[PDB]
Amino acid sequence: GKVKKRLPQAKRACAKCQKDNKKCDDARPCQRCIKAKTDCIDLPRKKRPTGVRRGPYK
DNA sequence: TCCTTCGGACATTCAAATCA
DNA sequence: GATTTGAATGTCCGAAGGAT
Ligand SMILES: [Zn+2]
Ligand SMILES: [Zn+2]
Repeated sequence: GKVKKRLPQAKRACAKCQKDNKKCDDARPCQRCIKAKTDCIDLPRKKRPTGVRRGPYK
């Protein structure tokens, strides 16, 4: 029954953290961009459209 | 040793589907 | 209308190999 627990996620990951698959944080610039001395950039998330059927549930 | 890369486990998003 | 479902979507651990 290995379902490991994680610490709270960053609310949103900046572009560099998304690309690196590394942990972001909630301040801007994030810690990883502070360390790299690079610009910390937020990108838009995909928004689910309405009208897409799923089929019956259980 | 530090840094970069990344497969896939852990977690979130939210309209559809279902309930009441 | 209110609550539940669950695939799409998002986050980032931990391992491997490269860089310094
Ligand atoms: Zn970040
Ligand atoms: Zn950043």
